[PDB]
Amino acid sequence: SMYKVRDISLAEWGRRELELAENEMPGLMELRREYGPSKPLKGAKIAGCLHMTMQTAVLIETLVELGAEVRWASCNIFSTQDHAAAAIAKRGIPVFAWKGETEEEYMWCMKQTLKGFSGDGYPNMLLDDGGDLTNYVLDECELDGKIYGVSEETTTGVKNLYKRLQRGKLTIPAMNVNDSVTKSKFDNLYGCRESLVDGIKRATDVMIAGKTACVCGYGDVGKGCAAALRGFGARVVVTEVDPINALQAAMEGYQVLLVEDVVEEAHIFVTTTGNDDIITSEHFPRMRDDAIVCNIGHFDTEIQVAWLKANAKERVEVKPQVDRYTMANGRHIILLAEGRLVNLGCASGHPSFVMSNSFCNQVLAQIELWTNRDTGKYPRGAKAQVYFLPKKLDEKVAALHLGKLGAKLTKLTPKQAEYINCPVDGPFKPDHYRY
Amino acid sequence: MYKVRDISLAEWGRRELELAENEMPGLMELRREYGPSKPLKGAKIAGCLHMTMQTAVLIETLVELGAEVRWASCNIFSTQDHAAAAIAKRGIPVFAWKGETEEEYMWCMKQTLKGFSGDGYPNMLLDDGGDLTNYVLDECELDGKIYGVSEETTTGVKNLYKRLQRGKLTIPAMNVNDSVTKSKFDNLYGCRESLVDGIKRATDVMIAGKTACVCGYGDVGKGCAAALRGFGARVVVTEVDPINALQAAMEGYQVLLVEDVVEEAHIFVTTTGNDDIITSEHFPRMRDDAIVCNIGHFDTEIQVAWLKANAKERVEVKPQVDRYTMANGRHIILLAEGRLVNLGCASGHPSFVMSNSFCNQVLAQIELWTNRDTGKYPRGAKAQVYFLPKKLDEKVAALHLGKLGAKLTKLTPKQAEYINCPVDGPFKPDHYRY
Amino acid sequence: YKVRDISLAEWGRRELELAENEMPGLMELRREYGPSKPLKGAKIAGCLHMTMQTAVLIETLVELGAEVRWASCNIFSTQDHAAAAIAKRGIPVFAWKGETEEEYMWCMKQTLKGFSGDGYPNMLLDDGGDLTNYVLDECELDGKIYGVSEETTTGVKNLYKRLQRGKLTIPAMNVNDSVTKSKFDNLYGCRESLVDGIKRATDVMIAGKTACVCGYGDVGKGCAAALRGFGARVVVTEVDPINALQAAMEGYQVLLVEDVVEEAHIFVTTTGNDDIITSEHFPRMRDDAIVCNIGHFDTEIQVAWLKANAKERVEVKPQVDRYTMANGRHIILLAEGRLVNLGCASGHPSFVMSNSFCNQVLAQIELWTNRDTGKYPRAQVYFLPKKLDEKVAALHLGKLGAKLTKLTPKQAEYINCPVDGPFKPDHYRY
Amino acid sequence: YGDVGKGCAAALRGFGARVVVTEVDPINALQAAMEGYQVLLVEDVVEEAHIFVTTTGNDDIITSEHFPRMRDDAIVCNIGHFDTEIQVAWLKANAKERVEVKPQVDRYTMANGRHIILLAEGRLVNLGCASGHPSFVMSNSFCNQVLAQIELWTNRDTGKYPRGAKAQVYFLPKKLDEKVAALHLGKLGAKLTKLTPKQAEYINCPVDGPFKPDHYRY
Ligand SMILES: NC(=O)c1ccc[n+]([C@@H]2O[C@H](COP(=O)([O-])OP(=O)(O)OC[C@H]3O[C@@H](n4cnc5c(N)ncnc54)[C@H](O)[C@@H]3O)[C@@H](O)[C@H]2O)c1
Ligand SMILES: NC(=O)c1ccc[n+]([C@@H]2O[C@H](COP(=O)([O-])OP(=O)(O)OC[C@H]3O[C@@H](n4cnc5c(N)ncnc54)[C@H](O)[C@@H]3O)[C@@H](O)[C@H]2O)c1
Ligand SMILES: NC(=O)c1ccc[n+]([C@@H]2O[C@H](COP(=O)([O-])OP(=O)(O)OC[C@H]3O[C@@H](n4cnc5c(N)ncnc54)[C@H](O)[C@@H]3O)[C@@H](O)[C@H]2O)c1
Ligand SMILES: NC(=O)c1ccc[n+]([C@@H]2O[C@H](COP(=O)([O-])OP(=O)(O)OC[C@H]3O[C@@H](n4cnc5c(N)ncnc54)[C@H](O)[C@@H]3O)[C@@H](O)[C@H]2O)c1
Repeated sequence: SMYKVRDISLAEWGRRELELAENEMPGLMELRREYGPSKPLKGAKIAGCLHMTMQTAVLIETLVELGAEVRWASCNIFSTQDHAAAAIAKRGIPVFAWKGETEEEYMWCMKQTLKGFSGDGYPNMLLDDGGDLTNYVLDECELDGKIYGVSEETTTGVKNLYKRLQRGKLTIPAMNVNDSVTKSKFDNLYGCRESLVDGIKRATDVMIAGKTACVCGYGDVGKGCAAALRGFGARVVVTEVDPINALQAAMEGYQVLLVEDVVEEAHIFVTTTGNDDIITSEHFPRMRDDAIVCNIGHFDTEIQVAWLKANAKERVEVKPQVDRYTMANGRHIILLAEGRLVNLGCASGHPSFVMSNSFCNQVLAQIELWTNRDTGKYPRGAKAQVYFLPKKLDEKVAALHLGKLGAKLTKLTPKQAEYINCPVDGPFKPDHYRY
Repeated sequence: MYKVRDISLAEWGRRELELAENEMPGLMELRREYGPSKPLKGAKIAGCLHMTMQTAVLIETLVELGAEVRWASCNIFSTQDHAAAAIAKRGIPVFAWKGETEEEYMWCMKQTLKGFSGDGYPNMLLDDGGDLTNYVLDECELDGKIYGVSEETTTGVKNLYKRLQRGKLTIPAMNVNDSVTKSKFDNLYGCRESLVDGIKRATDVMIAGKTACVCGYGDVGKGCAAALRGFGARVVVTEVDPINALQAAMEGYQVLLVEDVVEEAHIFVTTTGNDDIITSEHFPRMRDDAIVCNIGHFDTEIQVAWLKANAKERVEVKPQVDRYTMANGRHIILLAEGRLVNLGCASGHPSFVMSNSFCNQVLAQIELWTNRDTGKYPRGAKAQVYFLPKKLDEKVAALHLGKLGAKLTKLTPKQAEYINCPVDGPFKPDHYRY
Repeated sequence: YKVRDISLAEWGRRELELAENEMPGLMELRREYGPSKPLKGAKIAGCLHMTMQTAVLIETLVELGAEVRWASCNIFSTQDHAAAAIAKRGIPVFAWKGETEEEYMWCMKQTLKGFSGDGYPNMLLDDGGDLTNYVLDECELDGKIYGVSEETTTGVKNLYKRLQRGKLTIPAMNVNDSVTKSKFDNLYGCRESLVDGIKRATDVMIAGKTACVCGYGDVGKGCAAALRGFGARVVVTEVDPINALQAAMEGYQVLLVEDVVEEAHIFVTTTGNDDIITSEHFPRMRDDAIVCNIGHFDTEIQVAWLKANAKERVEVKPQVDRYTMANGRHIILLAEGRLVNLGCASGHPSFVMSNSFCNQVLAQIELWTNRDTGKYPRAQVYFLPKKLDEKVAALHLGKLGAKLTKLTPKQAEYINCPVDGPFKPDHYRY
Repeated sequence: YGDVGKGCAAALRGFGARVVVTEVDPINALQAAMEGYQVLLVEDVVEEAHIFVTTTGNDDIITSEHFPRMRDDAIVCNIGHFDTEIQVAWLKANAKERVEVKPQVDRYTMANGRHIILLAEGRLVNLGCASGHPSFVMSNSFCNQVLAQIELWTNRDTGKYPRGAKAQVYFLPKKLDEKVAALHLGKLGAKLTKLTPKQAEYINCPVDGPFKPDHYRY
């Protein structure tokens, strides 16, 4: 079993869309030109677990152009774009992904990426979005000194890396790609500002203008989500546990309250926290009729979906990933993607341009970890650690995306560079800079 | 013992000081929390920071905490004379007036370095821009007499890192600008309100419909662009950092070079903390009655000397608003002689956001002073720059939520373990950018 | 394995019982580190004179958990009962007294295969640099070596030449330049083992003779001292004015080989350099002049020329060749120019070799334990930390009954070190 | 048993003294043992030793614990830079009689009735009771001093030897160290061998030096 996708006949359609996506990903395409001839990932055997979308297809073929062997699976049961998976599969890249996996199928798909490489069959690098692959490899398979690095995409996965580290259970160097400035401050923020509403609208065609929306969390994701809804004329309320994030939201003109303060009136609920049990059994029974409930954090357990399913009197699939529940009170709740990431589960995830930032960081992480396997710069012992990309490379990634937009950079004079204490070519900011 | 423009302005200052205190919940809460235990007893603070109504609340907070204090402004045009008068009337030594000469500015500063109790020297510095710090460390001897400095602004903190790296930092420095509750609030939201306030009090120009060039897209330029854009200006941004550049572009601003818009822009605002942004290359190309202003810490972002030397006419329209006639016949309106326009032409940032900044200053001074005999903040060659702990940054934010009616959700123990923090915080890892 | 005679295992086991009692330091590392096994995982390729002293080193490494494969780093330095004992114990050894140049080469290549896994070594332990040269220039081990520890001045000289040339890929710990090696082994070791080699070889009287010692480094200092201790009049040659002033200040004439070549009864070369005793010297020497080398390689003496141009050569006994020159006079060459202490005797005594080999154990531990700490990137040359230098010395005081004064806190503060040291600054020369 | 102790021990032994040595450093102590000296604690020999020589550069080496145990007419002296290696203040305060035998020789009578001879009141005995080091060895020392002054003074507006915060301690370059030795070989008739180009290459140095790497201990 070398690939498993919904329908291989979708491959041509995928390949048409891949042309458009490549044009929208100038940074990834430029890394292909800059690094392809020198093949920095020759010998790398990368098992990837990341939403199998058109964007991830451009990433995958970039890794392969740089020399890597790659086997791939999605990190969510509803995020695969079947035509993208098909396009990769038809090219001969092993991909085990389809939209609408069972949890059992999900695990089978992941397992498929950890065997079947050349010469011994074992991966030697992981590329992970959410930590599921990392955990399975480190806890359940064996690969115990065979892995030279992991690059982690998302906030929840990065939190899990730091928990693993602190528990003394990180045995491979980890590159924290989420917290590249060109990742967290663009993907998490601007990607969600576009993709949340796309998810909601494709699922429900609900009017946002005039509605009351409750956005749980005001990190980078909730900042973008709040911005998106407000832009269409929703009245957005925000919940938070961090007083700094809470004060930001208030200074931007959002009411900051508890879920319970708005639960009876809000038309739309969006969870963005990366935490569990945000929308619970205490809330669902108080919601107004046809309240839309969705999640954009990494895991569905932000919402008590199992509770809803067990306690609803009726459930109607309106269309795939749109379920309308009738509660005992007679009113309805619309749950999107069974509480899975709504932008990917109900729409297409973030657009290609912002994913080019994220994936340039992933490519640069993989190069950094692989090309340094034998230098001890990123140890695999019990001393294994989490690392960030150097600021110089973060700046490179941003600069790769300015041209498409027509944005022109001023050049510091030597006198100016001296005065602000940086090189003429950067980095331009101290390491603690928050942008 | 003090020197201010007019002591009869004291009563007016004290009226407005009531309003300001009420807008500064966090500072007033620090007064209540720390006042009885007098954590700054024995502290002798020389302050160099814009002598505004907001700074008056800071100063009296430091005094309520047990500090002796002597104060000067860190800009020749930023003093609010009724604020200075209210402080001076209470017997706090202040040497500050709006419209100082550079010579007077230096005399004011020097007055803060003498005249304390018993021996008469300061033992702590509180600076905004680094001018006091440089003067003390390079030009005085107060050598070994100073236990700390807390620094307010990006330009001053940059200079601290330069000194540190030159091996010329000999006192512990608290980087207050780079507290999250400072840089992401004062620099951003304070400028978002006070930039346009400055421009409007100076000129009454309509913002709507104009083309504005915002030079720099840091915390200050983000706020400034946001402000102009909210009133209907078409904002263009310049930057040297590709990350900042991409943020501006993703927010819907054109990112270009000064040269690309110099002929058409109605308003230029420099926000860089760098020099020679608006130059001799530019002024001769500007449209008639282009407004030129700076909100960065020092006026040398704009070549004002060149402007003055090369203009054919200069008319003071009203104080801090000068209209220059160039050889080409057209006019440039320069605000505050290129000094910080929010403070020079208006009142600076509003009290509420300054309460964040100045809570950080008070907690920084407490931290340095109470720890003087502990070795935690070494003086001498091993002197470093420090940030306030995240727990304190979060405390500052929390102090300001109630005024606004913002309510915080409380994590359950389960949730707290899951996100790898304590129920009471800190809630974010040290590298978090907010 | 490959040794001369495995039935000499019994005799070697008996001497190793005496060697063990003379090496308190190595036996004390065996007790301290054996329980925790800090070289577990370690796959040591070894290239160091296969003596009784190295046998106690090899068994320490294996007690510490390491797998080990060994070859001697000189053709005539092996002690055949030493190799026979290690070979019986199950340790793979390829070493006999009197290897040809072909055979010497084969033995080294044996140590780079036959580990577990596709078991290529992950560590090197070197004396002279030859193994380091072979692995780096000619083997494939490119991704596989975490370090090399280098025992001698000549081998270390190469490591610095490589680092300089941008060709050092594996981290190197300079063991020779530990104080407890260079100022002990090189010095006191040679002070006893040089005359041992000469006398076992020739039975010649030292007292009354004129001896030319060429070079006055740590080895030259020791040899001159030894010869002088027996009533030789020693003259010294040097290219370094500092070393020359030291020899002059100790009572020795410093001159050129040519100034004494016609009258010297004994020539010793200690330089680590080539062509010290050459075709221009040999025909000038007095009858039965004894010529030998105690430097790493034999090419301090032009032995090929000697062999090419002698009228007669006679083997008095193994490693003692008596040449008759064109002039009718004779030259007695020892060990064919090979290290004379190891070639004609047993090398340095155990007690001093315990200082050196402790350094080698703590160097291997340091390199290998930090093999996933990123402290020695796979590339620089390093020193053992002075703390461990002092430890080595401290381990050897007890056997001699030496007692160490303990610093008070006042005293340690006053001389600017911890009560338990390091006691000297990093540049101290002892 | 540093450089001073090494010399002092070699001198005493050279005249037929049995020399015992004290040390706090295991390396220096082992050097002393391997040169044939007993290494023991001052307490181990305080009652039997005829001569006590202080060479540590450390204070409180010979103390109130030692003085009252010393044999009759035990000679006590110091050659390290400061006299406080010996508790002379104590000796003076607790002795029952002091006689100047001659300048820089004080004979003290202890409460036990036995005598202590102290040299130069504990000051550097070589300079205090004699003329210090001979000229020839001081020529080495003082050549480095002249070279040092030239290095620092001539390069004063250079930044090679930074002022203030970043001031640091330096050694003379090894080339100059060699120069000084070379200047003293002639008087002694010491002849130096000249490396050939191949020899210098093989050893990895210049023909004219420096000949050793900077870590070399000679
Ligand atoms: N769907 C996507 O395309 C996508 C993209 C980026 C990130 N993510 C995921 O989205 C989530 C959010 O990421 P982020 O970068 O914004 O994280 P973040 O840490 O910046 O922000 C989350 C916020 O939630 C707050 N919070 C935690 N528990 C809360 C609770 N009980 N109630 C209210 N607020 C609470 C925190 O204080 C924080 O400010 C993560 O799970 C991340 O992996 C998803
Ligand atoms: N007026 C006020 O009330 C007030 C308030 C806060 C800060 N400040 C001051 O304002 C200034 C800016 O502070 P900040 O926090 O935004 O700093 P910042 O470092 O965050 O941003 C300044 C930006 O200018 C950019 N830049 C530098 N040189 C440039 C040039 N030649 N052309 C275009 N862009 C350039 C940098 O890349 C950077 O992003 C500083 O001088 C600071 O001390 C003033
Ligand atoms: N046989 C043994 O058991 C044993 C033990 C230790 C070291 N060694 C070896 O002995 C040799 C010397 O070691 P070391 O520690 O004394 O080295 P070292 O560098 O301290 O001493 C060598 C000396 O020879 C001098 N020299 C170089 N070329 C010369 C020339 N052509 N004429 C006169 N003098 C010259 C140098 O100035 C130097 O002082 C090295 O090859 C080392 O590997 C052998
Ligand atoms: N008198 C002279 O003409 C002259 C000449 C040279 C040096 N000196 C002085 O001699 C002193 C020593 O110089 P050096 O070059 O030998 O120093 P050094 O560091 O080489 O030797 C001092 C030794 O004393 C040891 N030591 C420290 N405390 C000890 C203790 N309480 N008991 C026993 N040993 C102890 C140290 O471990 C060290 O090895 C210094 O004060 C120096 O200034 C004087």
